[PDB]
Amino acid sequence: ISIKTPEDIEKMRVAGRLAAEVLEMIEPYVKPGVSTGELDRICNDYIVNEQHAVSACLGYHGYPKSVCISINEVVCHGIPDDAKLLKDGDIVNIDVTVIKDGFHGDTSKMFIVGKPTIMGERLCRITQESLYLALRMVKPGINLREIGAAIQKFVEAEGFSVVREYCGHGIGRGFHEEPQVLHYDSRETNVVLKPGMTFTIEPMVNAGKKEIRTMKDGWTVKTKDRSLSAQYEHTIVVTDNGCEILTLRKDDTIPAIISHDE
Ligand SMILES: COC(=O)CNC(=O)[C@H](C)NC(=O)[C@@H](O)[C@H](N)c1ccc(C(F)(F)F)cc1
Ligand SMILES: [Co+2]
Ligand SMILES: [Co+2]
Ligand code: NA
Repeated sequence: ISIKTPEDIEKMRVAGRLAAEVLEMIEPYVKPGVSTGELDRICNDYIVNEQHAVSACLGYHGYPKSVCISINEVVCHGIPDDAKLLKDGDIVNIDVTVIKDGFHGDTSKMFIVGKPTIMGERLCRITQESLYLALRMVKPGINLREIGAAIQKFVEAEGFSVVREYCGHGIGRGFHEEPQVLHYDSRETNVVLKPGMTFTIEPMVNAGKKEIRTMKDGWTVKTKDRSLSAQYEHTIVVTDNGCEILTLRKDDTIPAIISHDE
């Protein structure tokens, strides 16, 4: 597994901040009646013309848009569409990845449009809380297995399920690098964290059953039972005594630097 230098890590601070700032920028546009196609153009224009960066998703394995915008029962990889309008009660993930100065920053959050439904709000909250509990566990010497097991235990106790596919991932000069960061317990996982590892945690949580389905368009992933699904993602670096969140936003309610030292 690659170990980032202080120079590499500073570049990941910059890229992570940019990816966060896309999400802070787009918020006032996420309203009933807006199209997801429009949101994607606003994001790409900002990334290119203001941040002077590029979207990692655009063209990636042929993907036609710059961000992924996933609504309701869509689990991930929702394709921005000029005809797809947001409406009251929708839960919406926007997942951003930018490359700046050769390094990637990858982050997503949920937006609830108009008046929340109670179940949508709870699903989003439990999903963020599962990410936060995982972030609290990251420090050198901990095994990724312990973190995946903990996300799953927490989510399942709420009556929700964890998507097994699409895991978190190492990240740096490459969009996806070792390790795989599973959001569930597996005997295969034996990665003892070391300072300078950079990776994402990005749990997808379904209100219903865990199983998923890819649509005929070749991209869009939905819950098999058409239950709601939510995701949040941060890029982090492991430090000598904990971690540092590289994609933190003003609306996050966890500190950027988490220290396990007395
Ligand atoms: C088996 O299919 C896969 O795992 C393809 N990879 C992913 O979906 C990975 C896990 N997704 C991520 O890392 C996301 O956080 C990331 N922002 C992203 C989102 C979409 C894509 C896509 F490939 F669809 F363009 C690639 C990467
Ligand atoms: Co992402
Ligand atoms: Co990712
Ligand atoms: Na969803």
